[PDB]
Amino acid sequence: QPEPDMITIFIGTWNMGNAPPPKKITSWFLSKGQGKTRDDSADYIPHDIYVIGTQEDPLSEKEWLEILKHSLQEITSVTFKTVAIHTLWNIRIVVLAKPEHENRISHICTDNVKTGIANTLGNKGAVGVSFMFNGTSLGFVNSHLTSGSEKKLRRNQNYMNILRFLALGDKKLSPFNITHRFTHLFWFGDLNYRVDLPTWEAETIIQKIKQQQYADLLSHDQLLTERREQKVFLHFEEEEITFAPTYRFERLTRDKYAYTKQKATGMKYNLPSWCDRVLWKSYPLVHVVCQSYGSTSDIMTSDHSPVFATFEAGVTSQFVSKNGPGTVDSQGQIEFLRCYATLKTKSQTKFYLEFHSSCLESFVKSQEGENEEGSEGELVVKFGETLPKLKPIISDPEYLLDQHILISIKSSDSDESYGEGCIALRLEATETQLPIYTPLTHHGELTGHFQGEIKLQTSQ
Ligand SMILES: CN[C@@H](C)c1ccc(F)cc1
Ligand SMILES: CN[C@@H](C)c1ccc(F)cc1
Repeated sequence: QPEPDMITIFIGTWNMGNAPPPKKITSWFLSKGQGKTRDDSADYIPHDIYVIGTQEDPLSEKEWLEILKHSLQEITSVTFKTVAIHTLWNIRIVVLAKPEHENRISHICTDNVKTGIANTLGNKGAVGVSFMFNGTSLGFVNSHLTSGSEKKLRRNQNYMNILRFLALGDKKLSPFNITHRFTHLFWFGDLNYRVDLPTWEAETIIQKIKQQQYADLLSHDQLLTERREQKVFLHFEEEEITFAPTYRFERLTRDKYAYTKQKATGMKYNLPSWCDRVLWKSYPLVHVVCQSYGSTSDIMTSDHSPVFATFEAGVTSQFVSKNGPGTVDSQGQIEFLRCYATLKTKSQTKFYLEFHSSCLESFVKSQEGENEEGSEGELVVKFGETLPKLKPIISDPEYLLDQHILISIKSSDSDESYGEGCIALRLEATETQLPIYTPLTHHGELTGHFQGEIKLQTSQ
């Protein structure tokens, strides 16, 4: 029975509004309703992995697991295995997989982050799960960010705290946060970004939604505008939104947006908004295609509608050769020519590089680079031809061309990372000098760039 080179992943996000769900929620798992929906001809085809994020979830883990499993069983006639479940307050993540994947899934991690201080610590934050699927690392984050139209900066701060402190994936990847630890990272939840239009325009917005004319609303969506200005979710992708705003509905219908200020809202307006979102980030030149992104129309227990997204994702096999794992393959090497880092830092320490990859026995430390002043005020760290030759565990090109090298640039003085990035080994040619590039981030903010040339030798 051959190992897969693709899997499909279902991502669901639903703020349940502290109410139990209705008896049928199958439309969510089938990607049916509004937006980019799944073809009817696929209804019996199970996804390989289902990841369910809830917020304001009033159910026990047991109660929710029973509803989810019985839902998937009805759709697919498959009894799904529970990979992981993790809850922080009323924020929950469930990962379910087809039973045939049980012995493909390992290194299962869960964590949570509580956002805010004092006043603002006690119900917002994130949960996450990571695991390996054969040779591919998968991470999943469900976050409930700060509410309120005038708190987009707080949401952006919540995002930075979550990606700094959520402890998922391979702990040996010590310089890297969750935005570099996974082949594929999915980040979803009630992110709570709003449509920033005046309160007086509420009925105009409702009109626009009834016409299915979303363009003038999306141009004021705080998550789209913050992402454009590089304030949040740098280097993440989101599928185009073609469904109505998922918040705030009167319960038991979808015919009415409840936007007016009430004692129950803290006298805040809730203009119709796309609070409920799915984003992703995959390593360079790995296959990932969004195949659905939408909301259900028939689940009306909450003031939010459920959101679904599905993805095709490239995966690789757990490779063994006569040499690696447990030794190098002298027939393989990775060389770096004319490399330099450009950093936004005002500091003057020496810097060195660390190379981390599951194609190496352990990470590799470079010598210090030579600092020069760039012509526009920047720090340029030149490595020239001085970077070590990397010795992969397996030289087979069917393995090596599917790998990635994570790069951290670190201060000699403090050993703290100033910048992290990733290079694909999916090259146009082997034994050939080719340009490489990655942006560098730290705490998920742009800090610089790394560029140069690579030369990859495989056994072929
Ligand atoms: C051995 N660990 C259990 C939790 C497990 C369950 C499902 C799966 F796909 C992989 C592992
Ligand atoms: C990450 N891709 C960039 C081009 C982008 C930024 C904001 C946005 F709303 C859509 C795309």
